[PDB]
Amino acid sequence: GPSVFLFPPKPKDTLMASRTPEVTCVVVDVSHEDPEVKFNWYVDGVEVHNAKTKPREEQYNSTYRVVSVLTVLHQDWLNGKEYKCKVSNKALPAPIEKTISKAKGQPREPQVYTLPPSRDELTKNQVSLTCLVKGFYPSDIAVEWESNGQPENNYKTTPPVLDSDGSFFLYSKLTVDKSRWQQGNVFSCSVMHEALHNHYTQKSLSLS
Amino acid sequence: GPSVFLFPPKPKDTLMASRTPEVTCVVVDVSHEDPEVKFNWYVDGVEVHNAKTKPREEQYNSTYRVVSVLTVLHQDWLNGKEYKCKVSNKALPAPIEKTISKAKGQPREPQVYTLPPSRDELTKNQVSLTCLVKGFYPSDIAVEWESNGQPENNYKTTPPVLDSDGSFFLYSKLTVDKSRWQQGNVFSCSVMHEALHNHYTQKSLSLS
Ligand SMILES: *[C@@H]1O[C@H](CO[C@@H]2O[C@@H](C)[C@@H](O)[C@@H](O)[C@@H]2O)[C@@H](O[C@@H]2O[C@H](CO)[C@@H](O[C@@H]3O[C@H](CO[C@H]4O[C@H](CO)[C@@H](O)[C@H](O)[C@@H]4O[C@@H]4O[C@H](CO)[C@@H](O)[C@H](O)[C@H]4NC(C)=O)[C@@H](O)[C@H](O[C@H]4O[C@H](CO)[C@@H](O)[C@H](O)[C@@H]4O[C@@H]4O[C@H](CO)[C@@H](O)[C@H](O)[C@H]4NC(C)=O)[C@@H]3O)[C@H](O)[C@H]2NC(C)=O)[C@H](O)[C@H]1NC(C)=O
Ligand SMILES: *[C@@H]1O[C@H](CO[C@@H]2O[C@@H](C)[C@@H](O)[C@@H](O)[C@@H]2O)[C@@H](O[C@@H]2O[C@H](CO)[C@@H](O[C@@H]3O[C@H](CO[C@H]4O[C@H](CO)[C@@H](O)[C@H](O)[C@@H]4O[C@@H]4O[C@H](CO)[C@@H](O)[C@H](O)[C@H]4NC(C)=O)[C@@H](O)[C@H](O[C@H]4O[C@H](CO)[C@@H](O)[C@H](O)[C@@H]4O[C@@H]4O[C@H](CO)[C@@H](O)[C@H](O)[C@H]4NC(C)=O)[C@@H]3O)[C@H](O)[C@H]2NC(C)=O)[C@H](O)[C@H]1NC(C)=O
Repeated sequence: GPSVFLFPPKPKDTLMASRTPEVTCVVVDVSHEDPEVKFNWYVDGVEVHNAKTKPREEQYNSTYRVVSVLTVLHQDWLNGKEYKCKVSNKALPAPIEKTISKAKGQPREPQVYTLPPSRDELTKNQVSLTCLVKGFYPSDIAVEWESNGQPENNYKTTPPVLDSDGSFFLYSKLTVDKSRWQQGNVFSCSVMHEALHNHYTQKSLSLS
Repeated sequence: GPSVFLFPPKPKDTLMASRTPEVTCVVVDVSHEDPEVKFNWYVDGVEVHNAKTKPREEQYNSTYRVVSVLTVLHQDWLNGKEYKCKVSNKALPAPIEKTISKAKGQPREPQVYTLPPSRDELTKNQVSLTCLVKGFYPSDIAVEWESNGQPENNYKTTPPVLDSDGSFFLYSKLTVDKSRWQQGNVFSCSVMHEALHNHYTQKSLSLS
């Protein structure tokens, strides 16, 4: 019958002042026969009620997808609180309890390195600027590129990868026109991770 | 009832001489009531019979997982042949036909760049060597590191990422002891992709 999924808040929401992080409970596969759903949000076993149950949009396979949203505390998430969402629907012989929390296991500070474009790329219209971030745990992270205190459009970041030591790494590639690089502009890789000081660090990258 | 999945061959198998690439049909969720499964392998509609149906290992949720394996031609896969695997089981009102093939869409040759370690890492026991591969389509690829004609252990590669242009990129990080790099050894990033000459290319990386 019904299958339930459960989602962590975004890394940036748990790390930066005054954002509103959110655990999300998504129930999928309820028919027209038993579509009346109901949630119960518990924070470390203790029941709480500041939840947001979105009304039930239909589907493209004739089921219903109900989404409840539970605002959490940035610090409640960082201190390892469990968030179990209890689901009710007659199509189930018994309610579904799915629980979620931050990755357990020793945290490790990311190491942030910048890499200038390989001398071979320097004959294309655009060039690639590279951020290596490595050594971090848990894998929850946010990486961003800017320049002169303003963000960047044309960058892409790889998912976190398990490294040989059991920590994570990733790369961010920032693509800019060759000229902007030749001209000597300054670009920054901003990283957000819990094991950083103030959850934030920044390494620059420019010509030499 | 039964849900069926379908898997492409490994990128290296379709690109290098004399390997044996394989499409794999994995049926999941069959009970003890209707566990008698049956396959039918078609190559571009035309039925074929050089298939390998593994006998049905049980599970940890009391279902059966049946796996048939179909050897394909390296060139039949590169020329866009469709491989539909037809599945039969009484728990289904009708057989399940899942079809699979190489990514359609114009292929693009990867551009392979090597990046030496950031001058900041040069105070750790080990250093990171970096291979950027970019501009390729379809995302099916194989990247490997070696040194003096022999492979490397301690390297990790990111999944292919969709770039802003609709092509893919990735990075491969090779971790070596600092000394091995200081000493001036030569390391190579080998790339395999269909849009390369002979499906293979290699860029080196050493000290200056
Ligand atoms: C009827 O249709 C619906 C709708 O889906 C689609 O809708 C139509 C329009 C088409 O597009 C169709 O393609 C399709 O029908 C179907 O509902 C789907 O049901 C499947 C389950 O079979 C669910 O798959 C799961 O996906 C989650 C992750 O999903 C996130 O990312 C998806 C994209 O990759 C995205 O589609 C989802 O919306 C969701 O997106 C996130 O949403 C939140 C919202 O708050 C957001 O904050 C996030 O940022 C956002 N992320 C983004 C943007 O992508 C995945 O985790 C599940 O994988 C686990 O479970 C699988 C078992 O089903 C198992 O195979 C995997 O290996 C994996 O295993 C898990 O492993 C972890 C540890 O790593 C463990 O903790 C877990 O317990 C374990 N799971 C197990 C085994 O229990 C899973 O693959 C889809 O979410 C869902 N689609 C949507 C959009 O809701 C439905 O199937 C159709 N009916 C039928 C035919 O049956
Ligand atoms: C009973 O148990 C079985 C076995 O699970 C095991 O035991 C249970 C108890 C749990 O503890 C599990 O955690 C444990 O693993 C369960 O069977 C599972 O069923 C789910 C579906 O609900 C399947 O999930 C799918 O996973 C595929 C890819 O799976 C590969 O990689 C997995 C790890 O990443 C690995 O677990 C799989 O074995 C498989 O491994 C591959 O194997 C081949 C063999 O040749 C090998 O070559 C590969 O190298 C290897 N790969 C890796 C990485 O190791 C995933 O693609 C599926 O996602 C699609 O479907 C989802 C719906 O569930 C949906 O959410 C996704 O969006 C996605 O939808 C697809 O989207 C694509 C485009 O992106 C589109 O083209 C497709 O059409 C569309 N799919 C369709 C058809 O709609 C999916 O998540 C697991 O394969 C399967 N587990 C195993 C081990 O087979 C079962 O759930 C249990 N019973 C129940 C119901 O409770």
